[PDB]
Amino acid sequence: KQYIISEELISEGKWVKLEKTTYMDPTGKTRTWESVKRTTRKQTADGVAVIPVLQRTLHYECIVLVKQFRPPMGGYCIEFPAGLIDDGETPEAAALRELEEETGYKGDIAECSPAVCMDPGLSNCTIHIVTVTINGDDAENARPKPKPGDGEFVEVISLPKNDLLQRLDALVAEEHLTVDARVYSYALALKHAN
Amino acid sequence: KQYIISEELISEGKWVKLEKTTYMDPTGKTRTWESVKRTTRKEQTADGVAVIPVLQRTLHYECIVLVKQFRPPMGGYCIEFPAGLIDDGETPEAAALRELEEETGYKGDIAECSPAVCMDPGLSNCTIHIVTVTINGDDAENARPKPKPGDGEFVEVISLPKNDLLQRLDALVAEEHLTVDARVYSYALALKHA
Ligand SMILES: O=c1[nH]cnc2cc(F)ccc12
Ligand SMILES: O=c1[nH]cnc2cc(F)ccc12
Ligand SMILES: [Cl-]
Ligand SMILES: [Mg+2]
Ligand SMILES: [Mg+2]
Ligand SMILES: [Mg+2]
Ligand SMILES: [Mg+2]
Repeated sequence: KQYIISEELISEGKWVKLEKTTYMDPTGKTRTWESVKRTTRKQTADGVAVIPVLQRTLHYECIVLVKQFRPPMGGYCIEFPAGLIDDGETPEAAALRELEEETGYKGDIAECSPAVCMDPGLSNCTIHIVTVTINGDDAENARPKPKPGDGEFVEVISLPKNDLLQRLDALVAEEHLTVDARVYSYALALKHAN
Repeated sequence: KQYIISEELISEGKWVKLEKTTYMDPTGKTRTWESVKRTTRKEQTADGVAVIPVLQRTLHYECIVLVKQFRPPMGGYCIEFPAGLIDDGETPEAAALRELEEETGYKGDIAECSPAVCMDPGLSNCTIHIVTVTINGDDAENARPKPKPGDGEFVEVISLPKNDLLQRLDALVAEEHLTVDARVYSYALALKHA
């Protein structure tokens, strides 16, 4: 019933562009929307986010998260390990690569979402959410070696799965961080499943 | 270590602007970033709210109430938590209850309110409160609920059982061209993982 008529480039950076979108509302009235897109999509999605489940015998299961300075936020954020999918990279392969670069952990794919939208009122940006298990007991995950690309500075924070939401709330109240909306959504559902 | 040095406006729309962010990296070196922000954030603790609406009725499984809308930036229909921007002077809780009634017809009860969480912190400074709300589906107020949609708002209500949310979203993605929101998908994954 609704569809795009035209897109007008407003401003194109190296990484991000601003468009005015003309679309038909369901009444047959023509309307405009200010929209953001990345310049980097070629891919099933722009990015991957990894839900990394660190499994060590006789330990609580942990979710592995990363803490980074985010220039748009002007502060530190707690997030699932994540990055843009390389030209000709599979979402699964991008997930294991990003997980290893950001955490040093070597993981196994459990499941992979279809492309899901990040902020569909603002942007066309999409990701694959890739569930990965990490055998914390294997030699390769003993002293995990993180491989940061140029300009990437990442701290690893592993939090117990069974208490994730209370642990995230404590970090926010203590360390003045911003928790990622997908991390918080996952944490909430772990509590609401009961 | 890291902080913002300057924010240079590149392009300002009515709703969305693009900025050149100069920040200090932790090596002590000056770097830049292309950052998106909204034009609409005054004193609000966040841009917006997203509502996790748990529809509770005697001798029914709990449902998660979702909305389906055309999203110009995506060029298609999206399944999301009910959501909108926080009005100047409005609490996150009032915005959540108001957006839920406007988009679904349901009159909710506040359960929980997150801190401000980041929508896509590599791209934008955009934040929301995630507000958990219960809906007493047994109350006559919530019997034949009519969406009161705003000018240019066209919303379909989709209520899915919490106990089968991920499978029901997967069946919707199979049967038509539609994107699930990353927060809905993250919430549905955690319900499975718990
Ligand atoms: O043009 C828009 N772009 C992004 N977000 C919006 C949010 C609104 F509420 C109205 C218009 C826009
Ligand atoms: O300046 C940037 N803005 C948004 N996203 C990015 C993603 C990159 F991988 C590198 C730079 C940027
Ligand atoms: Cl798992
Ligand atoms: Mg990353
Ligand atoms: Mg990277
Ligand atoms: Mg809305
Ligand atoms: Mg609305």
